[PDB]
Amino acid sequence: MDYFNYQEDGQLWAEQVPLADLANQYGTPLYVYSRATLERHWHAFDKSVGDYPHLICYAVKANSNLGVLNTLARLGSGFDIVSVGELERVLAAGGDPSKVVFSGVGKTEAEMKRALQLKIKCFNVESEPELQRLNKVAGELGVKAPISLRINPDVFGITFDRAAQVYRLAHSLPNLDVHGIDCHIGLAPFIDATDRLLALIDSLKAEGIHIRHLDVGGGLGVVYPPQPSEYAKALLDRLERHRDLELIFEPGRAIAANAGVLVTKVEFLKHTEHKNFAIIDAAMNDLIRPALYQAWQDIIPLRPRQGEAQTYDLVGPVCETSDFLGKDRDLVLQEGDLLAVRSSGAYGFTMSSNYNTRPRVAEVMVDGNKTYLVRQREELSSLWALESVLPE
Amino acid sequence: NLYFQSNAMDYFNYQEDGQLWAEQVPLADLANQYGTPLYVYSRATLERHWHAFDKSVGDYPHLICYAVKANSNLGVLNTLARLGSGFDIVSVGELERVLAAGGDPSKVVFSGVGKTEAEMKRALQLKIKCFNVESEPELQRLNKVAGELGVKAPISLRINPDVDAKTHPYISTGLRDNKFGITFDRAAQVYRLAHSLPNLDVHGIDCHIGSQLTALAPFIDATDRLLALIDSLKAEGIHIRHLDVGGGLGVVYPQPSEYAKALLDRLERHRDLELIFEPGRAIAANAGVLVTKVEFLKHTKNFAIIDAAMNDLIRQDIIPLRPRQGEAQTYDLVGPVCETSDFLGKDRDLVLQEGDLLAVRSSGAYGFTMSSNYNTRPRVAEVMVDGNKTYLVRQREELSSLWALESVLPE
Ligand SMILES: [Cl-]
Repeated sequence: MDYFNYQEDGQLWAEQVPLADLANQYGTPLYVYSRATLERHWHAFDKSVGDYPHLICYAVKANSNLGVLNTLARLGSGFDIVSVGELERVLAAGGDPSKVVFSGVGKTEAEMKRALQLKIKCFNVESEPELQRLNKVAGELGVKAPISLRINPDVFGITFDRAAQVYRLAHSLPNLDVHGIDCHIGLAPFIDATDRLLALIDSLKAEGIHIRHLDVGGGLGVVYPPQPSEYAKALLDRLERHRDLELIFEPGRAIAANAGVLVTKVEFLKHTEHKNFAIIDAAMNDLIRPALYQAWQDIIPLRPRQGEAQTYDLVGPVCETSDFLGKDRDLVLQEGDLLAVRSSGAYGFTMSSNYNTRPRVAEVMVDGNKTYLVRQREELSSLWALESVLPE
Repeated sequence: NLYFQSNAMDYFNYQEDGQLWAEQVPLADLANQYGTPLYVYSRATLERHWHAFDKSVGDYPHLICYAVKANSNLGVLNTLARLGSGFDIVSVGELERVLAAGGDPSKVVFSGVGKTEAEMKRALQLKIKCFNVESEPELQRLNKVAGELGVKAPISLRINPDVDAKTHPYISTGLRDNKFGITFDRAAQVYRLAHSLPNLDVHGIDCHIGSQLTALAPFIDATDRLLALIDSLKAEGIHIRHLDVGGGLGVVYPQPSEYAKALLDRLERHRDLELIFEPGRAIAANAGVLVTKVEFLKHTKNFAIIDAAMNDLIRQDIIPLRPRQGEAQTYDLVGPVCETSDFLGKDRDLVLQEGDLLAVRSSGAYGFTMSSNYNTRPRVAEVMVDGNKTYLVRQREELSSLWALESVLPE
């Protein structure tokens, strides 16, 4: 599943690099990514589709570190971006703009212009007012903007019953070209919505509105010669006759989640009448998923100890009730022990802040037995370098 | 203008021209000059609330230690330092902010359950007022660092309040098993340990007596027991000079809460304990608004897609800078992030047109302090108004700086 495994010496390694070595060299907390894990997951997705025309558009928001993006860009990956910042990251990482699709409900005129100038693949439009703005901007630039409409399955996009009308509007707007349909179908409803979607592509085709690609979003869906999920399998089988509809997938978490761990150190162990607490050095500003959402992430020792385990809540170092990484974890701990939080490669560093004026941590990439720093730990004083006191 | 408008909470109010003003500066002008989204703070609002709190205790020896984490902008901190405020910090970064803002380190208390040796060393070097120690292992670490520097660390122990288990079993169980502090029954023992260590110097007790939702009677008995402990420790040679009661014991708008008054009635007999309060939201919350622009009005349910996202404000009344005449419609205000949790308000009645500017009230605390770059979005500008003057207190981040510390794979 991934390359974070214990080796013969009894400790946890990332590929061929001991995690403890990285903690020593770069300090804690620390995000560590595995190049091989990212590549193995991307290829599983890329190859599961078969010869069917497709494009994997990695969801940049999941993990947008330049090293991570560069890894995927070298494989020829596409990218799904939600801002001009993400588009600039893709370009800095060597990504191909012709393989970029731009999503998001609040795209600005400035963002649309930069994307049009870079000639991205498609704008995934979520509303009629957005469609109007993209038409205005493309006209001002004297170009034609490639679009897809985000549609919602019949049960945040446009409803199925207004889809035809909004597509006809896009078709009548002078500065837009209709290219795709975006439907985040990711089991009975999935299939039912897929048919209604294909029927819509056909009816539009009769009207001279030609959809060339279908974007099915993320939340899929590789079964491991890796095969697609029953969901994807159900779709591919219905697309033999329906061609040459290029299929676009937007995996994020599926590629990046298990490719990263957060290494943290146990500062203090505290005991109450019925509970035990391990105070760790990673806080809500470093990894917010458990606090914000109700995410359960496996927490394991870099060097497991023998003996009777005690049940601990793992809590951060500041002063918040939601400052914790895990609850009710049976572990054998001593102060100073290092832990790894699995599944921290997605929605980990991307959501990190400077809350409590804490510098963001370093991000490191392993590649066999080599280690590359891909994001330096922030220098403390840089946190307020843009600020000013009152002159009074 | 004798009829200059105000409200009980802040200086963000409408005037003769039909628009929302921040003190004597139109919010619309600031949005025009600095862009949106924008955090706008009111100097007079911060001062009003800090003074209301400072005056509530009257003549009794005290220190207000503002909770820096609520809003640690240098301009905000400087406003308070100018009034002689103290500060409660939870990291070395917050300590450095206070120093850069002109604050007095001898009025700084350092809280937090996971202070590092490095943080303790710097805090000791700057001679802060006191370390609010949350566990025995932390007490040992501070003794170690103080021992290495050959100095005496000033300490206060965070002691859970002595709730009576017979009358408040659930609260008692909750307190005793929480991650914060040391249980009341262990207080004397851990104080004796601190007393035995020559590189520690016992100065206080940190007991957040009003933080448990409790009636006046139980609060008072619990307070009496805390005071009796202080006395028993004193007779035993361990001299506590200050009591830090934490946050929440606010003011009723301008006299103190009945809780605050009961406490004061007991402290005023001896008057040998300096009282420390740690307000944060109570000082900063209403001193700020987040100004945001409506991008699109999407109708299905109605959605006003605004330019402020979860990365800007993750936590509130939402009002127009320039109210329109018409029949208000109901909207959910949602940001641009591709997340279901990316919203600022649900079901709000407003008369809107695309491009309109809105102000999100009560955004001065836990607003910018929690802002991130999620979706590679630069953090916004922070401006402070002072009468008719405008001060830029945090520049908007330049987009390319977001990945300046990063690198690609070797070639
Ligand atoms: Cl303890």
